[PDB]
Amino acid sequence: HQDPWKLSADKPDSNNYYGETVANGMIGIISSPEPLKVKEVVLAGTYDIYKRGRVSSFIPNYNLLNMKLAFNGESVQTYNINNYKQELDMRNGAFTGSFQFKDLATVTYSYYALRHLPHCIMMVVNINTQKDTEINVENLLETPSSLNNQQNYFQNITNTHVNIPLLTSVAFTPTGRSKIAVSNTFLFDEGKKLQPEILHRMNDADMHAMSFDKKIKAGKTYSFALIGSLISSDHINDPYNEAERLTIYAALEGKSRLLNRHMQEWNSLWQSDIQVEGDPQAQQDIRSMLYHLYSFTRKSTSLSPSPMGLSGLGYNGHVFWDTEIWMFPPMLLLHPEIAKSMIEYRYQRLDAARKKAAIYGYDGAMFPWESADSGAEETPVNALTGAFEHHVTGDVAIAAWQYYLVTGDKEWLKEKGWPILKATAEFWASRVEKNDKGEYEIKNVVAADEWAENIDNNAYTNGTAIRNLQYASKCATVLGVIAPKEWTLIADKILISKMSNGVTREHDSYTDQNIKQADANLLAYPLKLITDKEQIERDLKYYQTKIPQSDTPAMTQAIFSLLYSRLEDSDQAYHWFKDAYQPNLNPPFRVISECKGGTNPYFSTGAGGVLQAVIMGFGGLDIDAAGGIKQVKSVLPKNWKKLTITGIGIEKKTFVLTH
Amino acid sequence: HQDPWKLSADKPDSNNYYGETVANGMIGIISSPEPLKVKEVVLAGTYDIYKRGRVSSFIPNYNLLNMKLAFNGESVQTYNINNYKQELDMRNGAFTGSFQFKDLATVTYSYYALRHLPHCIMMVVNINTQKDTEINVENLLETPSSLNNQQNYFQNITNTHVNIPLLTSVAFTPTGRSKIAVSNTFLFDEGKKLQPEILHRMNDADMHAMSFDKKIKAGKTYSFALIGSLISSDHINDPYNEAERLTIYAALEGKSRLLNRHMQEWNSLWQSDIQVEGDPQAQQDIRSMLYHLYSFTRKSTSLSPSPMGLSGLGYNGHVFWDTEIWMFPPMLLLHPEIAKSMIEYRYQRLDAARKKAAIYGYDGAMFPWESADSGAEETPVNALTGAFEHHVTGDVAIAAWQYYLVTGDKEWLKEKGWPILKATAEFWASRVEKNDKGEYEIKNVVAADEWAENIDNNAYTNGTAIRNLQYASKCATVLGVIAPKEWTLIADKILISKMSNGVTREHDSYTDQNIKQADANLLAYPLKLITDKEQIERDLKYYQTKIPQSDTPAMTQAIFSLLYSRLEDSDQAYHWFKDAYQPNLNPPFRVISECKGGTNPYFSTGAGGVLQAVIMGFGGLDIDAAGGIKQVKSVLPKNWKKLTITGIGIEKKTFVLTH
Amino acid sequence: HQDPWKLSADKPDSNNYYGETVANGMIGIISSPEPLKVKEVVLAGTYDIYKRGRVSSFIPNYNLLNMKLAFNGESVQTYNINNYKQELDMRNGAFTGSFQFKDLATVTYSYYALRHLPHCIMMVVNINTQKDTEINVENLLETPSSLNNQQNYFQNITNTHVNIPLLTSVAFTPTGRSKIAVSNTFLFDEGKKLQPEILHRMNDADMHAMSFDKKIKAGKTYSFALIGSLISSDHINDPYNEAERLTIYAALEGKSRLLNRHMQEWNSLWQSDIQVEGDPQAQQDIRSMLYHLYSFTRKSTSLSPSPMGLSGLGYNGHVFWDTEIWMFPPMLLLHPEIAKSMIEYRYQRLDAARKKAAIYGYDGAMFPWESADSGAEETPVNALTGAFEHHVTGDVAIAAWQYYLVTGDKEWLKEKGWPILKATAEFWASRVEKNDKGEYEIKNVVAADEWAENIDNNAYTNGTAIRNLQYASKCATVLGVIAPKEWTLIADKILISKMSNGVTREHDSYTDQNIKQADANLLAYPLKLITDKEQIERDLKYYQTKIPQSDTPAMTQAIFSLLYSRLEDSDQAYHWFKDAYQPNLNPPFRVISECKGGTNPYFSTGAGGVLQAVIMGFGGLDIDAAGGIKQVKSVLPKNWKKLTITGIGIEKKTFVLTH
Ligand SMILES: OC[C@H]1NC[C@H](O)[C@@H](O)[C@@H]1O
Ligand SMILES: OC[C@H]1NC[C@H](O)[C@@H](O)[C@@H]1O
Ligand SMILES: OC[C@H]1NC[C@H](O)[C@@H](O)[C@@H]1O
Repeated sequence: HQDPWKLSADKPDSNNYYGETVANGMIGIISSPEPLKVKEVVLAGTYDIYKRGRVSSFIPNYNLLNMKLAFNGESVQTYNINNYKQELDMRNGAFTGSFQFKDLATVTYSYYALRHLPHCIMMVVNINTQKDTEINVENLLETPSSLNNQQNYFQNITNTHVNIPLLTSVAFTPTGRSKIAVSNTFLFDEGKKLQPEILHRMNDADMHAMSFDKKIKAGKTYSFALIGSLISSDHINDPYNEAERLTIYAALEGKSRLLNRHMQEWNSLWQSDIQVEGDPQAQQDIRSMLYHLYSFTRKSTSLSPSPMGLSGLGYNGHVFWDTEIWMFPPMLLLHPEIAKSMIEYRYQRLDAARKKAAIYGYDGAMFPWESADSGAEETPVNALTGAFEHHVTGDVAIAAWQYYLVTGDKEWLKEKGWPILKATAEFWASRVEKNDKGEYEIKNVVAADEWAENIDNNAYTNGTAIRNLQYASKCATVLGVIAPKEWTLIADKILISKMSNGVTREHDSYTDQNIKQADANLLAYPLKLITDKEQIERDLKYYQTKIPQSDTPAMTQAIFSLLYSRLEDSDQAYHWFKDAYQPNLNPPFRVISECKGGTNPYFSTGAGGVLQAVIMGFGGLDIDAAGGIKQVKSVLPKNWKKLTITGIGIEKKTFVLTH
Repeated sequence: HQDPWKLSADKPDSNNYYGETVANGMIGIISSPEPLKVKEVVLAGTYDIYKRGRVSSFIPNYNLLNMKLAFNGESVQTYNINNYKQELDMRNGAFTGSFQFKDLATVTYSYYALRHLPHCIMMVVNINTQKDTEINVENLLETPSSLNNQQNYFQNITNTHVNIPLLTSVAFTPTGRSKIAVSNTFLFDEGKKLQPEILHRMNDADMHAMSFDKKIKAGKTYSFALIGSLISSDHINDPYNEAERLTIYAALEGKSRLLNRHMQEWNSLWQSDIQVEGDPQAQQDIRSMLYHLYSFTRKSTSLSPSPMGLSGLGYNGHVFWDTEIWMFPPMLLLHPEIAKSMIEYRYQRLDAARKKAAIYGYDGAMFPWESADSGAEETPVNALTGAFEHHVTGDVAIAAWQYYLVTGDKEWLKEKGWPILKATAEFWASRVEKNDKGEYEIKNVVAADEWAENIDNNAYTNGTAIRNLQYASKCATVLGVIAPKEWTLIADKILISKMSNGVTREHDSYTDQNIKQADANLLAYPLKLITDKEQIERDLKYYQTKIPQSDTPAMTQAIFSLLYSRLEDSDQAYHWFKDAYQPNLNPPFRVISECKGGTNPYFSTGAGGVLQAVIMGFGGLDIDAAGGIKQVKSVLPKNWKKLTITGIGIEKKTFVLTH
Repeated sequence: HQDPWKLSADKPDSNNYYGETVANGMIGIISSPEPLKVKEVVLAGTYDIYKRGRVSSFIPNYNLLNMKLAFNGESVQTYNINNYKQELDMRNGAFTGSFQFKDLATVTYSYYALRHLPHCIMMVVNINTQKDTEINVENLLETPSSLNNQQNYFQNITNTHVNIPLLTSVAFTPTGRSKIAVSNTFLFDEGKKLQPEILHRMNDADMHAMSFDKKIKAGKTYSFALIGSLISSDHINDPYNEAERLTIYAALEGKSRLLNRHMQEWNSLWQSDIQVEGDPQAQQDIRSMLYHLYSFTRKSTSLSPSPMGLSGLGYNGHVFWDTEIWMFPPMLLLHPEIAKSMIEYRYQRLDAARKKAAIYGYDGAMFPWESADSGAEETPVNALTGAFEHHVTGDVAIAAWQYYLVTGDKEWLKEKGWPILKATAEFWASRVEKNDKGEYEIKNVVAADEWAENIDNNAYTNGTAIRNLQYASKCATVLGVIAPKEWTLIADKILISKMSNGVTREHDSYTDQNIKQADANLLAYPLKLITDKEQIERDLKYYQTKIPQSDTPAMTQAIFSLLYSRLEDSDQAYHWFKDAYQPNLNPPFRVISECKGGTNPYFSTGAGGVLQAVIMGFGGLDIDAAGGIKQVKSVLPKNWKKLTITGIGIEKKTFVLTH
């Protein structure tokens, strides 16, 4: 189970199973241990009041692939199959199951969130017989209890050449805020005259189904596909007609064309890859990380990943600095156009940030701690982060400047970067307070160490304000505009203090408290405010043991790894690399939970972190302050013979590292 | 009945009557055979789910002019009047009825969709008595069954000088998507003290009425008017108050001011005119075509005509390439500012085109086959054109470039033309596939010949892609912007094939099939990809026979006419000119149906086609690729002594043609 | 009661009491005569159909400060309190009440609409007992009858450090157009362990309450605060969560930080001030005028004041030319950034003005007589002003040009001023009619003298059209853009006529009618079309006695004052100054009603007028047509020893005047 491209599980154990996800940046499908079922489906961009937090949330959607298969009128179940296996092919996001039913037939089924068609899904089923048998196949559209006011439809779309049977449902999110349409069809190879008649049943309030029978002789392979389109009022004005239209189009494209297009898109994604020689487990793990990031983003959009991407409802689907600081930097280097989507998400919500600033008594743009559809604040009111954790504004500005540094796109800087950088700088200029010594303080925040609440002069926050102001001033110079000279004066005098031992103080109330996650250490990377090697080391020595083993998110150890790599300490770098995700894994596919021993995968934030430890740490790759990508000194784990990183920067460079 | 300015009908035959329309680009009113009634009223820009196609539709609206007239308490009906006549004055869009009631009085009534006031209507009624008589007059607001949740209101708006009685109705389209308000008033000449008291009855769930009596002595003329305002939530935030406000405004402007303004606007429209000497029927017919286009469009808006304009619900009020290719070119030459509205419709829906492209796996902007309020696809799901007829994107780009060529407005090119041209070119670049010989193919479309479904390399479609790409590249050069060099490379290598007989092949599966309408012939005009005269001729010879007499729309013969005019073949040109619309006519006003012997007027697309045959064909007028309007060789029908075309181009030129 | 900074009232008389307002540009709170109650609360930007006019309106909001106080379970009443006093401190918008309960304790309470936090309020309560006693305190959230579908909530927001109890209500405006959320908390000094337990009762459908008891020992002061946040769907997508979030944030900021920020903002506002020596009553009155303007506007927004600011539902909260011509000029001179908000209100509604123009048959932008949320017309239909009072378009243009003149901001001219000026000029170009002598007329308007309805060539209206056209042409020149030369030709020939006595004729039907308010006199100031002193004087002589004593708004005499000051006639200037507001005052705080002896304060329009009489009249300050602020000859009232005006223009100049 250490193929570098495939994750595999034998005989799923439902008592200890955490599904894997396939996704195209719009729809995500999470596996079930049960054959021919899926656990959960999630549509990006669709939010309503639901469960956790009393704020907007992703909504569990139609489990549109659910099928029941019977042989000779005997239902297939986990309990009467054998040789049952599941595999995820990360090369093309194909989830496949396979099993034997008694003495009758082998079943293989593969499903896909099609890469080119954001709202279309497909499952292909093959049955290979060892004896004569008749299958009954049923596709179920059960309206989840998250949705309401459902309607269940069925019709035949025909011409002289086809009969396309459409199983359609339409329903609402809990407050009526979004309308959801799903439309499914079966695709056969045998043509209109010979295809099975499709029956429709509507026996339940919350479920309807289409079904058919097929006699198959011994020694034959019978194939069929299920295509499904899932779309909402958040994506299109008339989701009902659009879903039908999409499934009909996909049906007439046909399995072969769909999968060819799908594969082309995935092949382009994997032109940026990380290859490790001498450690199969590392190789597979890093592939899983890349795969989940690629699955949970989409080029040419305004979508941004939640901390859990499309793996579920984790953190209500909300967007945090988890994007800008954690998932964005690796995507910027490998695929700038994915990064472009992430920052586009922020650019389009600049106006709601302006609104937030005004409501909280400030100038410019104040980005929310948690963001969703509108760009307004979405943090649950019970968390003081919503009101008080303000570094997110600086995080957005850092991302925006980085995007420009890497691409050199001055047109985008003028159209999008500068709006962001200017407004966010204006925020910080209004956020600081000058004291009697002419220093600038940022008081009463929640720190990046979120256990420290309502404290003053948080190191990380104050670091982001410095960068935000500096970068906005540089941006002005690039565009030939005059920037308020206050921005520089403030930046140069924002307080970052040291304790008597010379260690960066986390905040004004800080002595030796345990901390939730990296904060002061973030001034070294990614901010690069602290570049002195002895200072990096002292901060590392002092804080690295301040993060407890339990209930601490995967937003720490990856940075420790990167910083030890930069210091050229292989044993330390490798210790922290492994510690950042290996204690967080869930079976059977080594998905990453938020915390050690956690059970809430997939935490895509953690993946993005570790990916920087690999690319920026072991690879030595770094965003040069004067533009483009550079390489600094680095070390590999002892047991790594070669590290190869492809498709870096706009020149798409390959970096090879050996001992 | 061959006045060059008036269409007239004696004694309307209700068993065989197709009403004429008066319209101001916003409201259309379709005549009834019955006196003092109207058949149908349609409001542009208002769409909701309704009947045909399960998709958005124009909605039958309040027949706000319906009046009942009684003499000595005896209702006027078709059955008790005599000398009944109707006439449409195309000079000012006045529909007039006139009749005699027994021995008592002559009635004349004229109604108008006021040209300056998009939401206001007026009917003027004159009664000339031959004996003493008392009239009872009633104005009815019946809520059509297309609307729901109606409220019926009545009030008196007063000051010391006036009493303006308002009959008001407010209701909803089927799904609640639009709120509709209608407000009517009666205008008298005799002033507040002497005017009839107005009674209000609300006897039915779906109808209320205002009424009055008036004694008139023998030998006197008594005049009154009905003013009506009709508006929706699609046009204004508060339609209820806005309708009342408008009717009060119009009332205090008075009949005389309203008609003077109305006539000024119509006079401006007719400064661009076509005059034919030697054929009264041609003259009247071409006037009707101009009149319908002028009535169904409006300068300084973002409105675009449906194929049936405001003549009714035809094609659900949706916008098709019927605008860009068929109705737009004649309007661009005669009145550029009307063309500007047509393309503005598309510019404002550029975003919904981008959305469609992404949903179907493409870059840039993919315009919908059928468009309505949002700009999203509105083609009924049962018709495969929705998903597969793709030339519409190129049609929109061609229109946009043409607009620039004719006006020379480089500011508009930068602000509106280039956005369109760039996105649409990006679509085609993503739509083509390169083959092993370095040619580019466009596979799996429905052709302009819509009877050819799911075929490859449609001549017309491939023609539009070439033009779209070339024009986008030229546009880039004009604005000094760098365009992807791919656009030219692709354009130059898109496939256009010939069969062994040297005739342009319609598509890759094409041999000798009957075709719905012109396709390959369109490469000659309007695309002008084929300029070789022998090639034009061969394509004409081959395909002209391929269109059946039945169920083929009026989007063919007009092109045949134009192309024979260009070749200087008068007899052929004239045969096809007449064949394009004369077999499609409906009595008593010679309105045009979509197909030969059809019964679904008024097909404004057909009119636009024929108008190009006249202007571009017989007139020889042509949009020069380097800018402005030029004239190429042409011929007139034998029986036409003179053809005069006025107000052409931004220089407003007159073209005179004789044998 | 003539402190120059405080308005004060002893023993409020509920039978003759008009409350004063505290406001921050977003929320207004109007005082009650009763202790620890407020009369009315109004939220800017929230409109729905409600009562007057059948059109959108501000809505009575939660009286969120209402408290009941008891000693030893004996409620505070008028009948058992003594030295009851109220005071408004204009320095910081603090409304304070103070009183004695029997012989046992002194209570003071001060409330604030916090200047930095647009949606937050605070009341601070101090109780000093002279014997041991127990207070019961109750904060009531009664849902006003203006709102519907209310929900009453209560919860505890905690961490180890705090327990923040939230009393929250959510409700809807009459039609469901706006959702309103209010969330209150109590702030204690004594910390989490020792703070009173908070009880919650929900005994009524429309009222719930939080309460607590506290023992206070003899000779001790017990202090607590109430913080309230009031917000709607018009301000934020999720008002319910945002209100809770804001109150939590304010609570953790704490009273002291909030009042510090509050005071900083007020201190900046008062850096522009008017000081009079030798007339305490004048000084206090002019301070009240300034105070009300500062309270009813807000820098860095798109908010514009209604004629009654945030003092209540006066004129349904609608925006009129009352802003551009009456409130805007004094704010432009003193604080340009407040003026910038006023014109931003119009810039953001330019599109709805374009819509209105098209609906009424005109080009460009036609601003509504009455404006609210959308920018569409909101005048009640029963007032002919809505359809016919057209000078508002010119008024908006004049304001826009003035803004540029004073600031010199050419970036804003290009981005915002020119759009407005161009569209509005295009309106007038389409609005005029040329007659036989080559003059231009504007026919069928309601005049600025609104008693003149449906008349032609109103002096004021025609004056605004001249200015609008001239300013748009000048604006074009500044930006190097070509303007239609028709604008100048029209401007130069618009009709302004004189009667035989050489007096400016108000309109074409005008001889000697009484008039509602200044019209022809407005051509002298503000338009400055009439600069000849003898002409000014003759117009003044003829019209000044044409305004009746009764039911004439305060939009006349202040102009008379300014014009007599410009003529150097102190006795006349001073007569008209006092006449403009002194007969309009209401007790106990000298609030200004709309008309003499009126009872509908606070008419902020009137205040703006008088403030121009002071600044532009007595101060001689004037907007120079070539840019910046200048000073012309002027006179002071005899009894004024010195007039000092501070913070004028972008150079923030001080003007000092003596005899
Ligand atoms: O994953 C989202 C969120 N969880 C809590 C963490 O402390 C914070 O750093 C992160 O943004
Ligand atoms: O007129 C609407 C529509 N009808 C069908 C025709 O074939 C097509 O060309 C046209 O666009
Ligand atoms: O104060 C609002 C409105 N009331 C009536 C006045 O006549 C008018 O001039 C003013 O704009």
